[PDB]
Amino acid sequence: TQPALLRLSDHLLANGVRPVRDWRKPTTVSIDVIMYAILNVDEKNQVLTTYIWYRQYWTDEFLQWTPEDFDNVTKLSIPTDSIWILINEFVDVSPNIPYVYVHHRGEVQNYKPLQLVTACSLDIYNFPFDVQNCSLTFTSWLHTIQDINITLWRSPEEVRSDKSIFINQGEWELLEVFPQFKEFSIDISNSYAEMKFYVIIRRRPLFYAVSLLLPSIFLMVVDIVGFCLPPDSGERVSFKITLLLGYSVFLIIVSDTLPATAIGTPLIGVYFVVCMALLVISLAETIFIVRLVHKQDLQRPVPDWLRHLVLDRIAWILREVARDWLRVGYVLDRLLFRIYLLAVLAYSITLVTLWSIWHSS
Amino acid sequence: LLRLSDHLLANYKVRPWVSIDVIMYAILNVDEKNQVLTTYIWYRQYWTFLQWTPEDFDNVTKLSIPTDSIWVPLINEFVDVGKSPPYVYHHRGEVQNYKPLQLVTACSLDIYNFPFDVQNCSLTFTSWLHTIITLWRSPEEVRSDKSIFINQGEWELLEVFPQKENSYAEMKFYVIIRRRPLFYAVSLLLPSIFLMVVDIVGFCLPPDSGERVSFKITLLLGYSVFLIIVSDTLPATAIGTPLIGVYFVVCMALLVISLAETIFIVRLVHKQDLQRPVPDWLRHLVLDRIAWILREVARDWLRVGYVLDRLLFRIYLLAVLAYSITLVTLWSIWHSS
Amino acid sequence: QPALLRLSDHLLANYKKGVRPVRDWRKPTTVSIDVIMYAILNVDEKNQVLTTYIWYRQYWTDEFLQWTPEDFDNVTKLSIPTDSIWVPDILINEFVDVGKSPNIPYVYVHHRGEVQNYKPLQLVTACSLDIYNFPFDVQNCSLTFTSWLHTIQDINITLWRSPEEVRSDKSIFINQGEWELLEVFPQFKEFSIDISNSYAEMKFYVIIRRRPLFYAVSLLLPSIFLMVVDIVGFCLPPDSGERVSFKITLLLGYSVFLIIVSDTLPATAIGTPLIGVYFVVCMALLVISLAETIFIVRLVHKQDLQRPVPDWLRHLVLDRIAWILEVARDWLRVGYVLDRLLFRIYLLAVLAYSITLVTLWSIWHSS
Amino acid sequence: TQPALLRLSDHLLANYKKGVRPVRDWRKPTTVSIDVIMYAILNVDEKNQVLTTYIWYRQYWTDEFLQWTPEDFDNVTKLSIPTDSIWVPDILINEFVDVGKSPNIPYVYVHHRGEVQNYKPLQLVTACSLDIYNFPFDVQNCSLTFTSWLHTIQDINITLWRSPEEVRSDKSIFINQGEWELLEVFPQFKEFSIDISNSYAEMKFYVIIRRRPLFYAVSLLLPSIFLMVVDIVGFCLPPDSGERVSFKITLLLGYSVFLIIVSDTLPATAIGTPLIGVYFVVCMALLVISLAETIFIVRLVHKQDLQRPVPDWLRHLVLDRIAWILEVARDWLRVGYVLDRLLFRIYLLAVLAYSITLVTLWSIWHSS
Repeated sequence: TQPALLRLSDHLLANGVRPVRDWRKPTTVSIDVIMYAILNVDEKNQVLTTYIWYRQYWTDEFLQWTPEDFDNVTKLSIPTDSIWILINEFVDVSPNIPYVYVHHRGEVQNYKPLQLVTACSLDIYNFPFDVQNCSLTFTSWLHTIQDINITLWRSPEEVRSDKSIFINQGEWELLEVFPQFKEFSIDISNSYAEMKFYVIIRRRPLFYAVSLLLPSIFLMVVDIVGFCLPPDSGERVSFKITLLLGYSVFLIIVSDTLPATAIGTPLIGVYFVVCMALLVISLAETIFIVRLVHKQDLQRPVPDWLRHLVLDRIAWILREVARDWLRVGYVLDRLLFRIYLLAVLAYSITLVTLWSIWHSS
Repeated sequence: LLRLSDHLLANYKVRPWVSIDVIMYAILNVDEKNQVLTTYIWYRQYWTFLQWTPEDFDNVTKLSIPTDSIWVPLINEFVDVGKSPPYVYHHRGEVQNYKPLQLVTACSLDIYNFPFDVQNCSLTFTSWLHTIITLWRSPEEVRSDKSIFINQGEWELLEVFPQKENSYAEMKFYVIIRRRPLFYAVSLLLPSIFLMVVDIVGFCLPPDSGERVSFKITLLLGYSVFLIIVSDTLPATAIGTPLIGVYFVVCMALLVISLAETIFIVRLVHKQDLQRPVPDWLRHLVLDRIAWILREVARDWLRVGYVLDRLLFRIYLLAVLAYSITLVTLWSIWHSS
Repeated sequence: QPALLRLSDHLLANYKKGVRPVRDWRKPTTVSIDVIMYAILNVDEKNQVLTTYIWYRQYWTDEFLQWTPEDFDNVTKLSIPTDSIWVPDILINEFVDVGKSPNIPYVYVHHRGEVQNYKPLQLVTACSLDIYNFPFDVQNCSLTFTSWLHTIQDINITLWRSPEEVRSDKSIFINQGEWELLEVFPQFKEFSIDISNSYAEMKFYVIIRRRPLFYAVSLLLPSIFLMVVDIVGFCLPPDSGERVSFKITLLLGYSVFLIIVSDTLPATAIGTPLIGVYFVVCMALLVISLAETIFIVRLVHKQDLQRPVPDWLRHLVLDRIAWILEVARDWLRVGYVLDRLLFRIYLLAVLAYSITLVTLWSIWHSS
Repeated sequence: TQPALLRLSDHLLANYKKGVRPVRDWRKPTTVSIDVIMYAILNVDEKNQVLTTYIWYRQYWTDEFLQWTPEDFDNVTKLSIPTDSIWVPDILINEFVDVGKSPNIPYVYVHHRGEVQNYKPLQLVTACSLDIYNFPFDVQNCSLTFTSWLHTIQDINITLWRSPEEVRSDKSIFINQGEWELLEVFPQFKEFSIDISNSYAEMKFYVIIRRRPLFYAVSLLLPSIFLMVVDIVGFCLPPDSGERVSFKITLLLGYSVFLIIVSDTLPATAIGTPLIGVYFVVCMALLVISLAETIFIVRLVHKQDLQRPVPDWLRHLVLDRIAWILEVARDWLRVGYVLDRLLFRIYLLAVLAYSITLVTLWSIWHSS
């Protein structure tokens, strides 16, 4: 019921407040963090939900004992009976541990694990080849440096490569938990201490590559291969109609899929719009030709406005309608094909650039 | 230190016969069905009997005490706290209390001109038990901005104006927040724009043909999937607000009317035989409407179909113009607030 | 000291919880309940849970608290923390989650003994949700308040109001959701677990409807219009030609539409909604009809591949066409026969869909 | 004083001590009978490996400290006592994550002869071993275990309040119409010993539950069959080198929309499930290969005027494929047709394998 260790605990507990003989000396706190999993990242809310193994320890004075005191006991499990660090970016919160382990020499240590929902400045410009940088911090306000001096438990090298127990499952890959030490000072109690934890994470783009990038790349290739092969007037109109109708719904779904923030929508989100702006236009133009070749009405609006434009266009690029209007349609078709090639080339360059940025870091 | 603690515990006891500062860290999701605004708050309380001899303790000039030791100065318009996260913190007392408060505060919402909604909420702080609070910093500093804020969610913190009086004195904060339209510039506005551009393009197709009937029905299906998709994203499923419900009505109903007209004309062209004569009142109506817009009977039926199609096209162009003007005006109002 | 504090100090100093507040333990402690529905927050058919909001209201007569008001400044109402007063153990059987907890730990007591407890509950009530009629559902959930430990002889539950009054009470309910409250019909029962032990149970059946307008314009209008345009695809487009592309476009649009609706239609273990049977029967026809028209093409302009065209097949098609009413010409004729058969099947399917919709709406409206 | 039950409660609680076992003589075990009735199975999180349930836990035992003759106290026999004032077994659930959002009933029932009952709803969130391999035709043998926190067998002995067959066939209150069907609750009494003199008796129930594939008949089965059937329709006329490119690309976008839609709906894991991992990779892969083949064949046919002729090895492959599957531009057309037929045969094999896998899984899931 009450063995020797229980008697020792009673002795040490019967008799808050800093556990320091002298207030002049500071109460250094050793801190450490282990990243278990990145549960979720909400770009809409700009928050990050993750699992943190929170390692903490510091030395006291009123809890020191010796093994000879009671049955050679050096380790004790003391409940946190109102005994004597916070996160600035905490927004909402875990198998809480009620009993903390203490050593005979006065050291208190714990490894409380907890879910943590922090506030991050998520930049979604790159997508799905995304790479974030979250900076959950540790610091106290009234417990300034003179009172609490926050220091690392372990040297930065071994904590910045703390992949020992990372689950490495889900959507995100941790890369680095780089710690940093800096002092924040306002015009009151100028000696606050801050410990920064820049948890660098990264996205896994395989799912989005085969559901966002592949369909759009293949749609662009199909659009391009739909130019040279079908005649300027004929079954091309139905080809473009089917492509446009399919891409409209695909784009509705993608819009519902792409994450969006205040900074701006992803960079690929500009090539989804362009790749549609060149469908509609394309469709429109071919329809006009189909309705202005087999069906005739009026004539070309003066050379100054139509013939001159097409003449200059071909110059710097390289039965009154037959061979008189089909030429205009052909030149317009070639121009739109050139625009399509430029658009797909730019899309591929941005894809490779985003992938390189994601892979390098 | 312990001697100081015992000295103060013996000295101190019950009232010993206040300045408030509030900072909004981040505005969380705003619930329309609950009429409640959820936010993260940092709260600072200041108030000048707790005395100790300085020389004996080397003039500490500062101290940390358990929370349940000194008398402390609650929220009124709230339904929950949110499990928010105390070593109460001078040389002659004047203890102060810092704490991350958070808030789930009842508020009034308009949401009439979504996504350009701009909302205001009132946060009234007042004493609970003691009858008849002041600023800690100048009003301009509080209203200007918060040194800490995410400022990247769909809700932007625009203004916090501070300000009234069993009698109590109350501190009122008018917090004006402003929704960010750019959040919906790819999930709500781009689909609406291009689903109308596609329909405009489809109007160019010849009437009374399989091409256009299939085009229109597939566009109706696309509108339906778009509505299903944005029902959940919106705070209210098809809010019915102007620019959201009115757009869907004026566009889907017009597409349905056009599809019905196309189906009717297709049937009347298919039956190439004796057919019900074109009504005389319809004849005059089309004869004057064509001006207002500017086998033997098969051509007449095709002509009436074409003129009705052009009337529908003009109506839909008018609807697109109205939508564009509404969007421009609402964006200007939002940018002028 | 204020009179309230003086009264409460002595009224609760010797007050013991646990003990039923009755002088004669033989008599029961009638606990009258009342539930006012406030908002049907959600109805999840996947987990079979109705997330609702109610204003629970308990009244019982405590024999230990009655006091003379004359000696306490004519005070008749006293507020006491709930934890500091015996409360009945009445619990909801269907309860599987408490959700939000607008805790208010205080209860008013009259000088005669009667207690005035009430609190708001955001319940997650386990319920049997039948979605057969989606979107015209009519759910009939139940909330049974019963005493887990105390028997009927110990606690008897009744209504604070008349059953008719509770049934028609809809003032507090907010009609700003997807479900429209019809009634909260109360009933009483004596649950017999054995020969001797019996419990008092009060079942409030909450009957609610759907608002099918959103699904009547998002799920039932596109499908009906697709049925109608697919039918009219038989009119101007003949058995060959521009019908192939018409059907291809219809099919490719309907495939995505069906992916989305299947993702949208609620699904329960017992069975999918009846409407969801005329979507398959629609798609199952398109694939057939398309597969039909294509065939005719490859047997008119590509007639080199001579099919067996058995004599019994010709007799069968002749009999079928009779009942209804170069081999290129013969292939065209048999294609016309098959097209007429498919048109009749399409008409029957659309008639059945329309009759199903109108009878579902009639059932929903009459309820 | 006058209230009989008040006097009885005061008498019983005057001497009662909550810190000691209610045994008149030390050195004798106390039998803590247990009963578990299973209510709805709220959730099964496979990516967290947790099972969230709702149980009507019941404890029974004998407290020989609460002995009192009914005659001496006005023929009273039933009483209720606050839980905090009485000793209650510290039965704990291992493989247990968290608990809450349940109605805390604070009363414990007591009879004249001393027996005590304690009823307790519990929304247990317990760690399990969820395999989710053959989703949606899936069975989970989750487990609950009740142990004595700090009491050996010599003090507390765990036992069932009813016959094991009665507990196994207990589905009187289960909310059946949900996704999960509770096959059985099989109890088992085991002994976990850290020492000969330090042994704890444990009672573990095996909750064997199985998914309902009809739940995903519309979400997964119907789309996954309609898309396959539409693709097989496409493999016919439209013929290769024609309007098949638009058909195939729109079908690929439909597949991608399906994948996006079911990514969130499906309670699956990045580890994956063969029925969903495969037969969604073998469908999109075949669609992409057929789309590329159609693009290449149609481009070559339309452009023509290719300086490079049909390679000899290509002719050999055509010869070595044609016998079993069944002008330069015409030769390219023939090669395209042969490749199209090969892809069609592979797609027919893929759909046949999909059907066989579904039937096999439904058989292993045992018929209704």
